[PDB]
Amino acid sequence: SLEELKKYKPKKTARPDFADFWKKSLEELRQVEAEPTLESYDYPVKGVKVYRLTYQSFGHSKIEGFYAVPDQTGPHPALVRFHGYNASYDDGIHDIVNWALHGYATFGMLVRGQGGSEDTSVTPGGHALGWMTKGILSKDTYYYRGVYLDAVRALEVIQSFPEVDEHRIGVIGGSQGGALAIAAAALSDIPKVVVADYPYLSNFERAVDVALEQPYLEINSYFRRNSDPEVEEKAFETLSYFDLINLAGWVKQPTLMAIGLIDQVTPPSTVFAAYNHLETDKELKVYRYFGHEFIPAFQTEKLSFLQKHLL
Amino acid sequence: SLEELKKYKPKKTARPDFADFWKKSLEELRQVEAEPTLESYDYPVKGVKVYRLTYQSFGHSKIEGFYAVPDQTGPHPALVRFHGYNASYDDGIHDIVNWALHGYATFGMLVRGQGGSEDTSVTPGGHALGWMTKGILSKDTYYYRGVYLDAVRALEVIQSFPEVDEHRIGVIGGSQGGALAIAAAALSDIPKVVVADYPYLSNFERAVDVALEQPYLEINSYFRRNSDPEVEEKAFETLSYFDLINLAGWVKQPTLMAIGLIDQVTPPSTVFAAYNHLETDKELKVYRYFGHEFIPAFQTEKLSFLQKHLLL
Amino acid sequence: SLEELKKYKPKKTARPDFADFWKKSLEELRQVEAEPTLESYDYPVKGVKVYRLTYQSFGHSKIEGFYAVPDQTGPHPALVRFHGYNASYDDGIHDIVNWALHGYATFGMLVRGQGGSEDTSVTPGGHALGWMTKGILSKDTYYYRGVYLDAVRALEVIQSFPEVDEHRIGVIGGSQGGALAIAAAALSDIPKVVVADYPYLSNFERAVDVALEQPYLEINSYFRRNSDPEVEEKAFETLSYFDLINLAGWVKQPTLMAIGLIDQVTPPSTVFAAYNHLETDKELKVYRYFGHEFIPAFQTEKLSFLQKHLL
Amino acid sequence: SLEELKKYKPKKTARPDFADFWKKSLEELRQVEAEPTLESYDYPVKGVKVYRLTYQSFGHSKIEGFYAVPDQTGPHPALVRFHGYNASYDDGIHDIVNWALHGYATFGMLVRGQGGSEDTSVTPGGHALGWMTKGILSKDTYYYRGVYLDAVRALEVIQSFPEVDEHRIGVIGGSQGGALAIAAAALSDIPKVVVADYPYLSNFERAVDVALEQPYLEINSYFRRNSDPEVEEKAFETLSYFDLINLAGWVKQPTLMAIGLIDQVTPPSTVFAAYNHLETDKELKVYRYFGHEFIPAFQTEKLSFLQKHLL
Amino acid sequence: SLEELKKYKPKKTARPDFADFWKKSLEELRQVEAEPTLESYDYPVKGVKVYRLTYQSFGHSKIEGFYAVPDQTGPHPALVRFHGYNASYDDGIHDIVNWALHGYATFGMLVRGQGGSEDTSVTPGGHALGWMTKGILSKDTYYYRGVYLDAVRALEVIQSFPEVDEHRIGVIGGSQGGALAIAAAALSDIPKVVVADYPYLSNFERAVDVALEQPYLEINSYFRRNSDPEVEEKAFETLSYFDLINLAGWVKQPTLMAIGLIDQVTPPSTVFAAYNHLETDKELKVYRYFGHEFIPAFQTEKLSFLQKHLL
Amino acid sequence: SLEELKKYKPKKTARPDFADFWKKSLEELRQVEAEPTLESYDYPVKGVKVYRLTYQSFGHSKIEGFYAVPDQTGPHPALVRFHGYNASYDDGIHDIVNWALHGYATFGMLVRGQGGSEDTSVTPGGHALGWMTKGILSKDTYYYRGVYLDAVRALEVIQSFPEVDEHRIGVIGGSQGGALAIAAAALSDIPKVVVADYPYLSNFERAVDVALEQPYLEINSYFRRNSDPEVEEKAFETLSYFDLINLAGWVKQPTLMAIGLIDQVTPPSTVFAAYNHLETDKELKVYRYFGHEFIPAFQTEKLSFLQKHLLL
Repeated sequence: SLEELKKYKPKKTARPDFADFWKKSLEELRQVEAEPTLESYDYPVKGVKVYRLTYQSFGHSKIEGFYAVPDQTGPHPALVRFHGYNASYDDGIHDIVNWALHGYATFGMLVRGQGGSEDTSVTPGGHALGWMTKGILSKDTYYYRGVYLDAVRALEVIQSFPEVDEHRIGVIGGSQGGALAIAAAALSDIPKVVVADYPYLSNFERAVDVALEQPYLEINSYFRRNSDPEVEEKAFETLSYFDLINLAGWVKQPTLMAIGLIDQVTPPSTVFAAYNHLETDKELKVYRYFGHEFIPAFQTEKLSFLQKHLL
Repeated sequence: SLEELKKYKPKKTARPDFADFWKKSLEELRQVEAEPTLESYDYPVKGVKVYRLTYQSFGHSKIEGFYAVPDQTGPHPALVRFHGYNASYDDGIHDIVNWALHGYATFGMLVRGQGGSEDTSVTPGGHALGWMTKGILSKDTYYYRGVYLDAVRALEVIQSFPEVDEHRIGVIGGSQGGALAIAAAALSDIPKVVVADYPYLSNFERAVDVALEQPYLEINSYFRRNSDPEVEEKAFETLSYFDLINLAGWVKQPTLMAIGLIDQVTPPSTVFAAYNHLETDKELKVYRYFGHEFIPAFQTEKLSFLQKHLLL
Repeated sequence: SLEELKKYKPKKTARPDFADFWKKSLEELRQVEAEPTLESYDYPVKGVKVYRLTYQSFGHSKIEGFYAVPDQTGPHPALVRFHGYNASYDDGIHDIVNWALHGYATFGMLVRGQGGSEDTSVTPGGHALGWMTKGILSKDTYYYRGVYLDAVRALEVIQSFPEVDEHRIGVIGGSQGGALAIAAAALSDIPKVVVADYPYLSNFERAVDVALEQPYLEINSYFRRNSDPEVEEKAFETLSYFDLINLAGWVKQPTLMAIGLIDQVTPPSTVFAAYNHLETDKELKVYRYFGHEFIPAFQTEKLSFLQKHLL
Repeated sequence: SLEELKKYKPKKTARPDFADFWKKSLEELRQVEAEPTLESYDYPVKGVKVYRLTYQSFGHSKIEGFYAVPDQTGPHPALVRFHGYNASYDDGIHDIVNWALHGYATFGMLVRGQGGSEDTSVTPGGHALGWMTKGILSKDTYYYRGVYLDAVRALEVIQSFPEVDEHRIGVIGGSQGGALAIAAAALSDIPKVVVADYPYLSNFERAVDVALEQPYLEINSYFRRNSDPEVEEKAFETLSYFDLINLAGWVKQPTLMAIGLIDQVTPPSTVFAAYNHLETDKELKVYRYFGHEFIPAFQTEKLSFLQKHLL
Repeated sequence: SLEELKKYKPKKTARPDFADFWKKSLEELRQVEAEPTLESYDYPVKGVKVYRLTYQSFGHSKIEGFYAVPDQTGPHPALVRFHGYNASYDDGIHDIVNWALHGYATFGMLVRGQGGSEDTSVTPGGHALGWMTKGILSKDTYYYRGVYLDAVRALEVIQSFPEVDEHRIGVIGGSQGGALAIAAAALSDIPKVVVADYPYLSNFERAVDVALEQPYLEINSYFRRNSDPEVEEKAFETLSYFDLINLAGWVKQPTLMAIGLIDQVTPPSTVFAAYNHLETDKELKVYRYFGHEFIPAFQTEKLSFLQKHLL
Repeated sequence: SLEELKKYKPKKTARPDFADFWKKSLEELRQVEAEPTLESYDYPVKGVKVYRLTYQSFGHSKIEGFYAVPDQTGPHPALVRFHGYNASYDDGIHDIVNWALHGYATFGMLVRGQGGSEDTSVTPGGHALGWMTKGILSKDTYYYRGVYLDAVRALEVIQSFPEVDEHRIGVIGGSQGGALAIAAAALSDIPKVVVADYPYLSNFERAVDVALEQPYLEINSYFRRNSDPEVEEKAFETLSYFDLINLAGWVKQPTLMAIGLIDQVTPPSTVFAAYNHLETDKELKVYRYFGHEFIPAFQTEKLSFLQKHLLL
């Protein structure tokens, strides 16, 4: 039942050069000067100053997002917030401001291409409607390579802000956001804490047999349009470099996760898989009656978690 | 009412610099050497030789697709076939081969990003899931700018083939394919004939109000994510440069169209709009009981049309 | 079509005893002591104290909800927030706390029988699944009679709080919440300002013909079960006593509204009807591409509106 | 599948005070004077007289329903018919008349609050849309407490009629009706026979995990709105007092049941559970190709059963 | 809109040989000997005898159906009941008995091919899934030709029964049944009265444009498979011979009809068309909130209608 | 589940008189004179002549379909193509012509009542909407009896054509077509090869429990209307005479099959069952990401298969 799920630890797909690909990709990122930029932005709020933050990342694409700071003498604890797949509305400015009102200097990084950042990477060949399969035929060209690296830089940028306490930076997000939170934490020692609501991009090879809704199906859709058995092999190969089950091993920050047992977008199994590959101070909140949706009960859970580690 | 539809002809949205934009765009295309590449490809068919065709286009992107030729001494009539939005399966090789079996040296151009070509253009900023709104904030960066230009070059490349009779080249496609067929014909004098099934990318400002299905709704979806009123204005502005109702005026080739009266993807009105802006030897086949789908009746219609004009 | 909607103003359905019914109801409510009850409640937030607020209302029903106050020297501006139909999750505590973080001592009243309050009123006879048609055969027994009165008292309770500035109280809500916001403002002079998102319970006689989704259809559903032509007559009769188009006339507070042109739950026409019956400093924000859902662009709209009038 | 269903008999959930609760409840019912009322009702039929029957029950609620009697000298066998959840159309008068035409003095009790009767019980707090979770936080306040008691009284009233043969009274119903039929038989010795189609309100703790359709889902829906873990425990606690698997033990009348193997409203397992807890002259008609719908085959089955035992 | 519907009366499509076709068809029917067959059948009811009735009709096909007679010295009024399209379950026996219990010697004719009679007519060529388009390319071969004639014979057979009062025979049915009821009445003087619930087979040329649900869509479906435009014309040509709007002119019996304004199977317009083409003593009961379904209110309506005219 | 599926081989349901029934049925077919008729038909294609073929079959019913022949000196390899359940649009003329363009003299038999042949068989009693349950109460009256026999005759007719090489006739089809292909091959030695995509009419007793889509459900639907337990008994009895799992044993021809693992119309299990009852040179192509739809990958598979065996 859910007993078999608590025990599920798929086999990892990481390839021999897993660490070298990421070490090499971090070295390309280091190659690009951040050139951070700040610009005050007016919003109807009291006790919080809002800014437009800009910096340069992998491939020289310009990343953007709103940066809200508690209107009070710092230094402050900080949060880098990551939005969901194709679910960024008005740059999620309202959520960002609210986080700042909670006492966190928080930056909502917009995911290149979807949110309002720039994706500089060429599109090698055809792919299914969406971002999931863009550059899927090579880990060098894969969409999430750039985005993952953008997350790391996000942390590098804010960490340098005088108002930010570099030792009290948290990384949070839901679905796609949760995956970026984990990936970032796995690739960077900057974040002190991790909060992922039902994380995405996890256990691709199973998520494909079990998901009943977009956008894990984009992969299936891609394979329907490209039947080449070699294509499928290469695709799953490049996907393993970004799969949470392979990155979870590198996370040593205390991390809190959530999952709804009727979630059809991000199937419970895929989330448990990720969780069971974490070997760090961790916890998984399980909600029997919720799917891929805002879970009230968990909200208050992560507020405590964050307060107890960052405030 | 078929009556109301038959008389529907919306005011053009073409901006004052419409012609200049395309002249400048064509000049950027001319800037890139095609340097075409051919490579024999094995396929279980007799009487037809299949190839992988490659060439360079706008932004120096490698454009590809299968090229099937009747295995008989030419020169042959030629077809450049354009596939539907997100509807290219295995490069539509089977359809291409079949066209060749009909006596046409035919090339199925893969649309950069979706089919199997290479889209070299940067992604300026955010956009809705899909290609519809990529680079939507400027006609210079818009997704279909590159693709339109790829279509023109496709014609330029195959037209230079010794086995191809440059005087007997047709351009065909359905939905997105039909739009590319028309656009290509509008921007190039190479094609002698045009065949468009329920054409896409037409009458954007109405499509967004009548479409009950994807993906004219990616535009709507894009506006939901970007509420700025200035964004909507700019978006529709850049869209007018690619809208069939503005390009139809340039088509002088004999062109045949189809439309199903229950089509919810590519609404009848948007297709009539395009048709009513054509000022050329034209015809619109109307099918009361069909939607956005293969229309058997029209298939035989376009076979005759093509045979009469290209197999003359 | 926006043009037809802009000019749409249906004839009022208010019966001749409309005013008397409400005077006599507001009077039965005066009959009940409020007997408020405050109780601190722990919540992972800084700068805000959270309470459980209790009070007695019409019928001797005990109404409840969370009350969050800015943890800073009063007095503060106040908001009474009303939740949507069957859409109260965990008493919407997270939203309430967030409002307090914005500088508003805000109370989220739970709708009797729906959200967490007590509905003391008998159920006269059969009715369709839901609250819409409960006690529908008489304006004395109708479900929303009690709830409307609960809203008025809500204002009466918080207004008496020493930390609350009685002359800076706002009333807000979406859908059902928006209707309660308007109704409350119409029946009470306490609220200084009104914000309603796609308001509900408006223009019943048309809603039943244009609604393609629940719950306006509960009325239709009720008539299918009770074919008696008299029943329909009586039903629409009692409904007119609660219809926004009949109450809008009494609203003298500056009020801000929103409506999405593809809203199928709360049809644009029904909302315009309400708006066009307001005779006060008013504004209607129209969103072409939105339905019955959170509208980001409007959230910032009401923040300004509230800030300029209450802060 | 059928094999495992036949042998499915979940452990009872009846709490230690199960019997006391019902003894006390029956005592409260006895406290209220029946004072039943009859009123002739014209209906286009021959060989039958139709009446409107009224009486008082738990909480002082006036329960009603059409009462049709064979227009022939008595005494007659009698049936107390119970309608389905939210499925009472025009008081199901046509079905009632038809039963009378079959030779049964039959009364169609309308379920208080939904069918066409009065529910006098207060609504303690919030609950999910529907009746399922009304007063769910206490067995004293739970919705079906009153309704169950109404069923018992129904039998007490029609049993006192001179035209009714008290020794030949049957209790029948489908879904919700079937549950009331069984519950009534379990709480009263009046009924000689029981016939229930795919009975409802059975094996709650499993129903909530297998139901793919309303309304066993109102419970799930209720928990989504009230995440408190205590709430769920209390809810299932109060539900056990009304669960058929706990009441079936008291049924000593010959009883006939039906179940369709593709029923998604009232899952086969939940019905088998009830059946396997009956310890009397029981029979279970199983229909492989039917769901939650009128089963023609079973219709003729129960006609024989009733004719055999009552005519 | 009820306004527009009330006045809707499309031009007849009857071809010039309309009358001749039916005269010739009736002649062919007369050519076949009824050789009726009655066989007692056991059913759990009292006061009613049930039989299996058999007779021969057009094309030498054996038509069947249950025949229930009031177990009391006749002669009795009689009803020939026609079932819905693909909606005959167990020969619809339970309803035939219930009609007998109302004092009517009633026969439920099973429609050939669907119900349980025998369709002897060859299938000329391809057609869409269903009966709608079987033999559609010629009025001689069309499916409903045989069925219509079966209905006429049904009346001829039962009328000859000694227990049946030939002067008091009614014809009733819903949807397909209603169409057969009307058609039968139009082609035979035997029936004294007609009751059709939302009749089918009417205004084919519009039905195909307004129907949002089966089975009028079978025609559309047939044209998708056979694009030949001459084919659509021949089809509509043969259909006119069976269209109610063309037969309604021959009905001189008092007839009662019903229609639900949200009916999507049998669109209101098509039903109004039929009723506006009736020049007999007619009446149309209109139900705003009902679709293609059992309408309680109308049930009692037709009971009175039948009782007044037949009892 | 591929491992469980690969080993799935349900016990045959063939009744003791299985062989006799088919021997007797074939005898009745032989009783009817072919009397085949040919009629040139116009179609916009070069290198192919199209005809409308007519002949008489079981019950003296007229069976028909288009017959396309490569416009050249034969003899040619031949294909009998069978269409899907209720899925014959315009007699599938375009597909037939395309097959001819591939070098095959191919005949698309229209299934009686569906595509365009005549079903002379009486309808014994009631049945569920559709053809599935027509005459279901007896194997003598069952719908597919006639159709199966029509398939055999189809082979007998085309085989007699001078332009057809009787030694190189293939039988192909998808879903219902695949079942007819297999059935035909099982009842006739004429066909040299068999290609069936997601075959239908297979493992009825399980299909009715796993099918989430029409039309295996017509059977379920039929039982809902006829609750008599003796009806279900008789129904499954008559169905066993036409179930592929019982016929597969007779197929000697090399046969190629396909199945998509997410097929809900024709469940994988039912198809594996059929495949595992084949005792011949066989192969099953399995596609993980496809359902009951055109599978581009398998298309090219069967082209090779057919080319190797028929075009040598």
